[PDB]
Amino acid sequence: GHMIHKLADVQSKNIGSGTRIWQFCVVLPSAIIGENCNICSHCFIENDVKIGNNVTIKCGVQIWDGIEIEDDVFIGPNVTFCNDKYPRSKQYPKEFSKTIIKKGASIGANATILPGITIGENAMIGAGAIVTKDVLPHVTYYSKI
Amino acid sequence: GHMIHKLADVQSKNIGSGTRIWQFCVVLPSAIIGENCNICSHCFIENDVKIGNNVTIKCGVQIWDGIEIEDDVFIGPNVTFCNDKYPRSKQYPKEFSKTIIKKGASIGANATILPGITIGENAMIGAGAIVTKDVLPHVTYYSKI
Amino acid sequence: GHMIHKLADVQSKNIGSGTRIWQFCVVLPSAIIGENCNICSHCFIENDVKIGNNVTIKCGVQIWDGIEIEDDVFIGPNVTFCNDKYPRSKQYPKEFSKTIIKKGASIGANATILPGITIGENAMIGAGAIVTKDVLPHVTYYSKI
Ligand SMILES: CC(C)(COP(=O)(O)OP(=O)(O)OC[C@H]1O[C@@H](n2cnc3c(N)ncnc32)[C@H](O)[C@@H]1OP(=O)(O)O)[C@@H](O)C(=O)NCCC(=O)NCCSO
Ligand SMILES: CC(C)(COP(=O)(O)OP(=O)(O)OC[C@H]1O[C@@H](n2cnc3c(N)ncnc32)[C@H](O)[C@@H]1OP(=O)(O)O)[C@@H](O)C(=O)NCCC(=O)NCCSO
Ligand SMILES: CC(C)(COP(=O)(O)OP(=O)(O)OC[C@H]1O[C@@H](n2cnc3c(N)ncnc32)[C@H](O)[C@@H]1OP(=O)(O)O)[C@@H](O)C(=O)NCCC(=O)NCCSO
Ligand SMILES: Cc1cn([C@H]2C[C@H](O)[C@@H](COP(=O)(O)OP(=O)(O)O[C@H]3O[C@H](C)[C@H](O)[C@H](N)[C@H]3O)O2)c(=O)[nH]c1=O
Ligand SMILES: Cc1cn([C@H]2C[C@H](O)[C@@H](COP(=O)(O)OP(=O)(O)O[C@H]3O[C@H](C)[C@H](O)[C@H](N)[C@H]3O)O2)c(=O)[nH]c1=O
Ligand SMILES: Cc1cn([C@H]2C[C@H](O)[C@@H](COP(=O)(O)OP(=O)(O)O[C@H]3O[C@H](C)[C@H](O)[C@H](N)[C@H]3O)O2)c(=O)[nH]c1=O
Ligand code: NA
Repeated sequence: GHMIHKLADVQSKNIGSGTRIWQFCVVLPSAIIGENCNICSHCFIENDVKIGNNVTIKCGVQIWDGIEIEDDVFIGPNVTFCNDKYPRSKQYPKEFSKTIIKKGASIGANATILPGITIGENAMIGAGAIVTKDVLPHVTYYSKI
Repeated sequence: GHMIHKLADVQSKNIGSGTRIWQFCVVLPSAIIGENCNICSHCFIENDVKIGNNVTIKCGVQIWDGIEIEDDVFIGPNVTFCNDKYPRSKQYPKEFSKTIIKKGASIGANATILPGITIGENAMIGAGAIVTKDVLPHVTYYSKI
Repeated sequence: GHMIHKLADVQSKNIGSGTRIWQFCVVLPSAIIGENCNICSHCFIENDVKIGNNVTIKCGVQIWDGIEIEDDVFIGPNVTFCNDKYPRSKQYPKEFSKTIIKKGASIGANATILPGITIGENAMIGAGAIVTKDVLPHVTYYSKI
């Protein structure tokens, strides 16, 4: 079985064994979440979303339509994703931009991931980074101060 | 009518037709929100706040006292606003700094807007930007990496 | 007495007189919170956490195991902290990195604080800053654009 906190609103049945979903999360019906994930408090997970096994999503993260997270990924707290490069209110894209975070990658706290991005296997994104270009597998990327 | 999610705490009656306010939002009594807005999950909206029509506020945003959002504005997820330039705990300003986000402007995901800022009509703020100065109408501004 | 909002999940008994904890907060059992604090909506506070007196934590902040906040500190909205410098999903550190935010310091909105950091007494961290090194007492630090 999986653990859905009574204070979460989880509408998806597609949740793997061992997964924990914590307080004040929203998970919409078509989301797919694998086994042994930890979806920490205050997250939002939309419909066209696939999350693999052993994924950690720390607090305050939103996973939009068009985003896939592979197995063993770590997403730091308050990490932000995008599916629309030129957002204008009520101007809905015909197709959302896709992001994929590949197996074992880690995204540091409060990073910002632009739309259409691939982050390669086992990459490490520094805390607070702005990722405007793909990050190669196993690369450590951060936004220099 | 408007749609207030049962899992929101909306204390304002000043909400326009067609507006949606989603799970785990807090809206304090004096907030004014126009028609056909979408206030996504996990937002906080204070009292001295005016939000126009057709405004999109993505998840995880707080709109403080002193902030006005005009019509047709898009605010990306985890965008942060300020009303106090030199904050010190329990040192309450006599007057909060005012921010105005003008008609049709868009603010990218996880941007940070300093206090006292004007963002001009139809401007575009890049994801993750720090906005320390006014942005002119129709300008695209981002914080270079 | 202290004020715990009915829409918060506060599991700690260690909360000082005059403290307010707002909607959609999570506070785990071992957290220590002093007197006259304001823990604004949408915060998460873990177990190995000490927060002093007269502390303001604005919305959307998480205080992890290993973090101490001294008296009279201001933490801006969506400020992010870290306790793991090289995070990998399911690779639990033997010991979390410690952060201390010293008396009277202020952290601007949407700043990112790396693990192992000391922010000195009465320092001021600019909105959106990435703090990768200790900040001396009374220093104003921001990430230049
Ligand atoms: C990116 C990194 C892995 C790099 O660590 P590192 O490779 O040991 O680098 P380092 O020796 O500390 O720093 C090298 C330089 O890069 C800078 N730097 C490191 N991380 C940075 C970041 N996130 N943003 C900007 N600059 C950074 C340092 O200031 C240092 O600069 P100088 O050489 O000018 O002194 C780490 O700093 C980091 O950001 N970790 C993520 C932490 C996190 O977000 N954890 C999740 C939340 S807690 O689970
Ligand atoms: C700012 C922008 C509109 C610019 O798009 P663009 O004008 O097509 O620029 P571009 O050709 O991709 O990039 C030009 C340069 O600016 C850099 N850049 C673009 N956006 C940036 C940003 N947000 N921060 C820092 N640098 C950025 C690029 O890296 C590129 O650098 P080089 O010239 O060195 O390669 C877009 O990148 C962006 O930030 N969009 C907002 C996305 C968002 O937040 N959506 C809301 C959430 S999903 O609804
Ligand atoms: C850091 C600061 C205290 C500095 O204020 P200041 O010392 O009056 O500086 P200033 O005169 O406005 O700016 C000096 C320069 O630093 C830049 N700057 C100021 N704050 C900055 C920031 N946060 N990030 C990047 N650059 C910044 C300005 O753009 C200006 O650049 P130029 O000299 O190139 O014009 C303030 O800008 C700030 O960030 N305050 C925190 C606001 C906040 O987060 N409040 C909490 C939420 S509301 O309670
Ligand atoms: C009990 C409880 C836990 N949680 C979430 C947030 C907690 O940090 C987390 C604890 O689960 P866990 O020990 O499996 O931790 P993880 O989420 O796996 O993260 C820790 O380990 C990582 C490797 C990194 O080091 C990270 N910085 C740590 O926080 O679960 C809630 O959101 N609400 C809760 O009520
Ligand atoms: C069903 C539901 C929706 N919502 C919010 C978050 C959802 O992303 C949003 C869906 O409403 P909508 O289709 O009107 O979307 P908008 O909020 O208008 O945003 C989309 O369109 C923009 C133009 C940009 O492209 C943006 N990146 C998109 O997400 O409503 C909740 O917060 N809780 C919910 O339970
Ligand atoms: C009524 C209510 C308040 N709150 C929180 C968020 C509100 O901004 C805050 C109001 O309490 P307060 O007046 O003691 O304000 P503080 O949290 O102390 O912050 C203000 O004063 C600072 C010095 C800075 O200038 C800051 N930018 C201001 O917001 O309490 C909730 O989260 N939910 C609520 O329902
Ligand atoms: Na943020």
